[PDB]
Amino acid sequence: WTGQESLSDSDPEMWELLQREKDRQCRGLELIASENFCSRAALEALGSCLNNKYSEGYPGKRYYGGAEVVDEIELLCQRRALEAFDLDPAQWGVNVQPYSGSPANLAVYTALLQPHDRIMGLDLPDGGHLTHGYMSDVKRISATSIFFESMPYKLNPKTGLIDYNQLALTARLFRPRLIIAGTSAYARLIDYARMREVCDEVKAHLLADMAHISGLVAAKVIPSPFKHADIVTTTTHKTLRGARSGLIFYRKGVKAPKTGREIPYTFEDRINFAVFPSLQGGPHNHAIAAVAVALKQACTPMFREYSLQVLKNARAMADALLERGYSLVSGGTDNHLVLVDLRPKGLDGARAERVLELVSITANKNTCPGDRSITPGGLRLGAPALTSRQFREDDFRRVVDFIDEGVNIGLEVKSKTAKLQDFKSFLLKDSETSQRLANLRQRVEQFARAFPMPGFDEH
Amino acid sequence: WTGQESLSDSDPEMWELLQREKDRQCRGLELIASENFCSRAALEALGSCLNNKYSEGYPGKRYYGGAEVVDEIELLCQRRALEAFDLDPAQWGVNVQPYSGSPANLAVYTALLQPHDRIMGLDLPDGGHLTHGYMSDVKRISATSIFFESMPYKLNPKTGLIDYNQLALTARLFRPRLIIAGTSAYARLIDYARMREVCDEVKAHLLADMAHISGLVAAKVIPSPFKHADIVTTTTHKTLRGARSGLIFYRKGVKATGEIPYTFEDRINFAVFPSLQGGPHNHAIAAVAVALKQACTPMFREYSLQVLKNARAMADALLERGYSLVSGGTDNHLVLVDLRPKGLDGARAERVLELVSITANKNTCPGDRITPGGLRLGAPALTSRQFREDDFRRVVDFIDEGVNIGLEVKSKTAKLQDFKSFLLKDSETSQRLANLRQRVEQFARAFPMPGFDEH
Amino acid sequence: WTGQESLSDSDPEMWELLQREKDRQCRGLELIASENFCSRAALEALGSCLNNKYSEGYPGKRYYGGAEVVDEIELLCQRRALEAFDLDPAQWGVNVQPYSGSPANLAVYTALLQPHDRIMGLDLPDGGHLTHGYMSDVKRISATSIFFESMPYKLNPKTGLIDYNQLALTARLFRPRLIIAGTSAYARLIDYARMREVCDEVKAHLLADMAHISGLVAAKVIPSPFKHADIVTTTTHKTLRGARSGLIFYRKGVKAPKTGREIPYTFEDRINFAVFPSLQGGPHNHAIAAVAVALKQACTPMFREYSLQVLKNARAMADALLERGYSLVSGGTDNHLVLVDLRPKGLDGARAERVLELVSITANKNTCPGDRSITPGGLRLGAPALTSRQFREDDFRRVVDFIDEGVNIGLEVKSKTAKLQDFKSFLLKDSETSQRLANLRQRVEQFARAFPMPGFDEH
Amino acid sequence: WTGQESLSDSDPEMWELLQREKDRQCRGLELIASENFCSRAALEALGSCLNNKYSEGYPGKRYYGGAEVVDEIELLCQRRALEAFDLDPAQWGVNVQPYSGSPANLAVYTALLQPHDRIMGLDLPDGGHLTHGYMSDVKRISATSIFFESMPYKLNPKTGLIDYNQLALTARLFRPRLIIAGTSAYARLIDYARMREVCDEVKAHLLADMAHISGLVAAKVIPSPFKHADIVTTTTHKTLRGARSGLIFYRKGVKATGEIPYTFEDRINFAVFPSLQGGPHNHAIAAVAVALKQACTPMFREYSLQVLKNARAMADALLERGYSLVSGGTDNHLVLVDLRPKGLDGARAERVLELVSITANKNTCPGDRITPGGLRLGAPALTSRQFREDDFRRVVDFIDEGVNIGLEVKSKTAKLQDFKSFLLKDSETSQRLANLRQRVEQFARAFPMPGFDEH
Ligand SMILES: Nc1nc2ccn(CCCCc3ccc(C(=O)O)c(F)c3)c2c(=O)[nH]1
Ligand SMILES: Nc1nc2ccn(CCCCc3ccc(C(=O)O)c(F)c3)c2c(=O)[nH]1
Ligand SMILES: Cc1ncc(COP(=O)(O)O)c(CNCC(=O)O)c1O
Ligand SMILES: Cc1ncc(COP(=O)(O)O)c(CNCC(=O)O)c1O
Ligand SMILES: Cc1ncc(COP(=O)(O)O)c(CNCC(=O)O)c1O
Ligand SMILES: Cc1ncc(COP(=O)(O)O)c(CNCC(=O)O)c1O
Repeated sequence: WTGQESLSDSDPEMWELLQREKDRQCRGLELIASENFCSRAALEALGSCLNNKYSEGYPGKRYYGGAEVVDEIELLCQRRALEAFDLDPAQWGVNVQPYSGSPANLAVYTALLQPHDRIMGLDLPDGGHLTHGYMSDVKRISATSIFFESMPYKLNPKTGLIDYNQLALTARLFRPRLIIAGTSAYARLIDYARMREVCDEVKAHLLADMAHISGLVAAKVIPSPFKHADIVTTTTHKTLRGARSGLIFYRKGVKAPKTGREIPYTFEDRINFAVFPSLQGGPHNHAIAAVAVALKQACTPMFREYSLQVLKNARAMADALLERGYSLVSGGTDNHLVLVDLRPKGLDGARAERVLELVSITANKNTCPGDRSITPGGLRLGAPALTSRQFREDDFRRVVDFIDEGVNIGLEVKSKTAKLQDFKSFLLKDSETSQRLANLRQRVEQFARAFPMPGFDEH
Repeated sequence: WTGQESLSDSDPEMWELLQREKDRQCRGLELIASENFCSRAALEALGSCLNNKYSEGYPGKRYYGGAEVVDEIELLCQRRALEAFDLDPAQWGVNVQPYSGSPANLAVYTALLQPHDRIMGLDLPDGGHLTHGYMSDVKRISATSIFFESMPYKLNPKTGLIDYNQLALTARLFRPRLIIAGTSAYARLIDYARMREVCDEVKAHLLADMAHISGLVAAKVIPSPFKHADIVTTTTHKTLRGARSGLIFYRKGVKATGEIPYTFEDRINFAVFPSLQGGPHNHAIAAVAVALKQACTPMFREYSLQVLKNARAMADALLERGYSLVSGGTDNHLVLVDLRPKGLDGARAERVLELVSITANKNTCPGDRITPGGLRLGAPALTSRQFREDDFRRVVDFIDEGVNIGLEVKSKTAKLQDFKSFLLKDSETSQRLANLRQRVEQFARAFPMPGFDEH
Repeated sequence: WTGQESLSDSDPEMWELLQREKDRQCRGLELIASENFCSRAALEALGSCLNNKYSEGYPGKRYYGGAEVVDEIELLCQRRALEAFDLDPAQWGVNVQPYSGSPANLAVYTALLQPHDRIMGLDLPDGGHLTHGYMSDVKRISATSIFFESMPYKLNPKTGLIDYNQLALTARLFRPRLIIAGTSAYARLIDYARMREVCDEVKAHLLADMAHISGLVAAKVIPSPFKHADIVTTTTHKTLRGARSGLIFYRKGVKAPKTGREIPYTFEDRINFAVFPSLQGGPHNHAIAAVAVALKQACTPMFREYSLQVLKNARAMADALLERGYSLVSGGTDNHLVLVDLRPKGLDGARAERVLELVSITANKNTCPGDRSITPGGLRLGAPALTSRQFREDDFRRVVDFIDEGVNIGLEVKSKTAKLQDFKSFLLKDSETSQRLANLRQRVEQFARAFPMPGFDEH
Repeated sequence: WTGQESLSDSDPEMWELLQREKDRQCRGLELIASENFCSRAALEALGSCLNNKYSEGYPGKRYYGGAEVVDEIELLCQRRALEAFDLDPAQWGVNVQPYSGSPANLAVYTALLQPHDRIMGLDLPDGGHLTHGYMSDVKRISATSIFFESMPYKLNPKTGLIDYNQLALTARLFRPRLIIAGTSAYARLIDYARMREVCDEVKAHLLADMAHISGLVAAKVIPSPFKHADIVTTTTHKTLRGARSGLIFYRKGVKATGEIPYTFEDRINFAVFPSLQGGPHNHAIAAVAVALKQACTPMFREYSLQVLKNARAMADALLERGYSLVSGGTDNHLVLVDLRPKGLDGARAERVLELVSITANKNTCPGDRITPGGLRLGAPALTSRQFREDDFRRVVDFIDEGVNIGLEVKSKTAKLQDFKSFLLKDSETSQRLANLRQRVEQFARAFPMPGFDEH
């Protein structure tokens, strides 16, 4: 035994699963707005010897020795991160050690806030993420709501865009220490200048979690939150199309004074201390390297053309079913995802997702503003995944037809069934649907296989 | 742009940095006790298309859809995790989603304890890890000391072993809700039975963090903490020789008028997600599953047996050459060397050994508060390169030459950065270290290296 | 030395101060809404041998011995408390050990809530009290806001009455565990049925702090909060006209169930444990006795006539200066105090209070809804103090004339000065005012001395 | 209705209850160590018109108006408070607004510590007070254990004294921010210097809670904790013989490149008001000021001297009659009697002594966890009734008869409530206790009683 044996020779039971997952990725259509297909150059670094190196600390200030090479890789990842988002290395710094998106936000809270300090984020059913501070009415769900006190800001159930009105008044009542301007299911843009002026009034930190729109900000397509926020966290996958990791961007340098006083930003040393030694242990240098590869790809003109494509098909998604029997919350989209309101078409979110999944269309249910209730009303459909397969507008309008067909299968089964347990049932029971779904899935798998796919060929 | 371009073509700047680290690992003597060389089979899974799948939730209980095979992969990782440690699936469950060892420990605290509940682990300078609750006398350092109240227990400096007596004394006063049994720098076997009795007396959960000794535990070469702990966490690298990830083993079934069940499973799984983490790193979960099957093989038992032999051979070689060992020797994978009787501190030795491609780390000795005067040396990394007992005896020879080089420089320097700069500016000390480094690399390059050939 | 020597014989320096304070009490007019003049029967018990007894615990469940007599005094205080507010001793219990009003509320929070649990109270500048959870924008002021997380509910700056609208929406955002329906500077009534229905929606405890309107609820004049709240705290002075102490009323017995289930209230054992042994030590049995005396006086027809008088002069206060050059927030009063808005008369709160004090009219500045800012706009004027001196409507309309004269002295000095340091200055500097105030104070002291005064004659 | 009616006329039900307690105090032997008989002069101030004045704030810094003389009264109480303890007004300030001793301690924690900061006091069964942080093994009992994290230090059971060594050992591990020096049941003098060194080492505030010994400290008959503590709290009753209220003494001026000042004054005063309390009990503040001037007199020094003599006379009388004393004897105002060697527990003795008008309280002995087997007896209450050494020797005689009555009943009963009921139902034990009670009351009534005659 040497450890250099191939995976296909040593673990065939596993190797069959990697290929089965790779096949299904190429089999169907990925419409989850948070998913994407990583490049072979990044995964080549992800599965490298950099997994073997323990490099606790930071470049130049390690605790072990022998970090000569990983120090240059971390510094290059930092330079490529500041370059990808057009940041002066004197006005901004970046921490590339967060294991994923969730640890990145928890590190920002630990660095700048005390336990049980106040936090305001967009609620989870209103398009927010768990790590933005989510409690139900029974249990504290996210750990961000256990170690800190979180009050959600909602948004106008008629506008579809976040209620910067109600956020302003309640920020003066709740008196938060930090407000998160980030979204997980929101098809429009964020007024970060509005978010900064409410934060400056109640004196709260404005943290931007551009996790979903990271690649779009990098390609300078949509307005960048770095002009208004002081701290920016993000995912390294999603639109950035990299390995699973996180990044914490923080403002650095002099912020502002009598006739003689320099008043510097204090984010850097606190943020870096929260990541290590407070929260995380040994960095995942293989992930940091894979992120640096994906960040370099984000500085290229290819990535701007890819980013400019995720919107035009997001609009093509919005136009294709607005010109069908569907309405969209907020009234379309200005980013990468569409929030199709299946309520005015007599459908629910849990209904369509199970149907679309069985025909190899991966989606997820979303709670639209006028949804009520487990059976939400709306679906979450994204662009960046198929756009990385060289999908164009005509290709996305055809998927909408594949979706519309799947919806009208569910809408036909729903009127022939009752509850959700009977609906998700009859999707696999009724023989009239047992091969109507198979006939569809057949047409859907052949349409999807013909497109290219980033990464390795067989895994 | 297809996204299928190779790394050497697409990003030549990063491809070379990859190969530079590969050469550094192949040419150096990796003695960091927490480092190992992951197999190529696992790395193939680590850098696969499983990075692309968002599967928030658990097998069968996924929030989204399309996780058909990812559910099979995570379930396979769990089955191999319990098999690797001879665990009854009816008495033990495992969470395979912790991003690393530090998240695994934070998930256990968030699941079982309320904020500011009390935690007891071995003090960091005494051999405990950061995530076992560590505060300095000036600052709360570990987040385990911010969200929870930690009080450390200490070694008996006379013997270098854990002071199980003083732990029992202070646990009755501190009344902790959870006590951590697990070390980062400890050459001896933890008395898990004694820890269990202390936890039973003060009504505390016993958490075993076997991150450093997990591979040894899986190979049944040292006593298993599963026979005494309710919760067991571990890293998946180190002696398990896998990708970087975490595991949380917990008790299941009935604990003990009349059926008091265990209440760990769903609290632990809820703390991992949705409380603390987001999407699981399915590529890491798969690479861990590949490593876990390797841990069930007879090959891994003989390797773990060799790790113990190599550590003792390294320990015996140091003793015969006039070195002091904390706690007198070792019973696991690492060796704690006390360099104070030889005349050099761990800081100076760590820098000298690093410049000759020998990677160790300074280690606090019982007594010092002070610059560290010890050194922690591990066997599992080089043992994966087919090192044997005679090879580690030769490693101690290279270490002994490095110590005396640092000894002669200390006599020619005052402050520590005068010492560090003297190893670079001074022309002799430069070439004297260049000859030792070359002899070290020629000796290390000859041994095989797990993983890919080029990166 | 025996300890039985008189105070006038053993401590003449002190004895002179007791008489000086007694003289000034009879000298001037007490218009502080929270103050009152205690009866001689209560103070006789307040300065008794009951100060010597340590009786930690509760009747029947003491920790020491020899509590045979104080147990009957505590039980009688409990019976007289439930009788004074017409409570079924099966539906309500009372804890008579709170040292004062502030400890009473802190005990309720400790009993029912966890540290950093959420609390909603009326803000201090909006008429609330400190113990209702008051933070500034720099420091956490009240300890209730340090050990618990408090978000204030404000009230319509045009209505004058608490904004049950904004309280309802923010209670669904803040998700509090307990909401306090109590006031310190609020001239109108509280819709406790509105307060209960918002508490039932967000599932929060409704605590009523009737500290200011305790005597009015006891005399069954104004609506009682005990019909809507589960926990009621109060002061034993203020309108109850007793010694300084506090009381915690809690609901007791079965609250509600399948076909067989009794679901009891759990307030009693928690509330009693928070008072002792959690927060307080040895009870002040001399205060408990003095409270029981004052509570028995509250069950009498005399107290209803006294209570019915505190409002008619509160209205007479409201009418007298509404029919002068003054406006009142909320538009008058329905309880015992008036909140005179001195803004539309060109006056401030800090201006009039210092002027009225120097002529022996004790008042306090209050922040009216349209006040801005240290120099608030409005004054807090109460009835129960002088009403206990057998004051009637014609007597209160004359004080308003004494007030109006004092205001027009300040309004004349304010136009002759500038800031507050110069205003409070020229009140004692200008000789035209140095005896205009002395001539007034002379007429004010003779008008006030002629009225009776509860308590001892000389101290 | 004028409000000037007497209590005997207005409320005859309460007036009689007042006189019933007065007779119980005059006829009983008050041995509760924390009880004293307040003078009539102070009670006149306690039940005065100062109950009517709301003066939220501090002298000169009042939020309202009309506190002209109340400011003079509070300032006079402060001047007498520092004079009573020989304190330089430039080095010490005092807050006279704490409603009692428990609020005084909570105000110190709220002022100096953040929520969940760490507190160390002597354990309750070992002689510490509730407000020094007390949790059982099942529940946080004291609010000082809810808003802050308390860990107790313990007596050395071999000697009955505070284990200053183990306190130093556990303070280094627990790292408390404030350590409390002060007891409720402790017959010996606290080593405030040793407490100070432990606090200086772990960077903790030393809080001295002298509630039980304040009168002795004021009379300079025992060492003053002000020579070693930064914060000193006390009740105003007990040995100070005043009304029920609290005091917080704190350091002022300069504490120690170059003028590091003390930072207690405004933090302490802010915690009292507006943080914790509302309107001060000016009637209590005045009654306290009357008592504080009494504490500065030569009369109070001779009374405090007699308190020590009476406690030793009580202690010696118990020893000669075959009783055991925790820590061998006493150096202050109380005596801790161990009744386990005699064959009776404190619970049974406390009930028997109560039925014969002898008021003591059961007290845990070092070792027991168990029903208490000891008894705490205090001297300051009866010493205020002009009791002398021979009178306390007679008190021990009455106690000795009560113990043997309880001993014979224990031999005729099984459970504890069988014992308690036997003292009431059984006709002999009833009349045997009636004869002792009558002899106790005839002996006690003869001594003078401070306060009013009738109430
Ligand atoms: N025994 C043991 N050894 C090692 C070697 C690496 N690590 C974790 C990395 C050390 C980080 C650190 C160490 C000490 C301090 C301090 O402030 O003194 C600190 F602020 C941060 C450990 C460990 O956690 N424990
Ligand atoms: N040494 C000392 N003696 C006395 C005598 C009275 N008090 C305070 C009243 C005791 C309340 C108490 C005591 C014990 C427990 C327990 O749970 O064991 C409890 F839940 C409540 C004290 C004191 O605080 N300390
Ligand atoms: C016992 C123990 N537990 C948890 C962790 C955290 O695991 P990650 O670093 O993978 O998060 C470590 C890291 N090991 C520290 C060392 O090198 O000694 C550890 O040694
Ligand atoms: C806005 C946002 N922020 C943070 C995270 C956390 O990232 P990790 O799960 O990699 O830790 C997510 C994941 N969101 C998943 C989804 O929307 O489907 C996210 O959408
Ligand atoms: C040392 C000490 N500190 C504070 C307090 C609290 O004081 P109040 O009870 O006045 O709040 C007490 C009460 N004494 C308890 C006993 O009888 O032993 C005490 O003994
Ligand atoms: C509504 C209310 N509640 C509680 C308290 C506290 O009571 P003590 O101060 O007796 O603890 C006050 C005192 N309020 C004083 C004022 O309004 O002037 C109050 O007005």
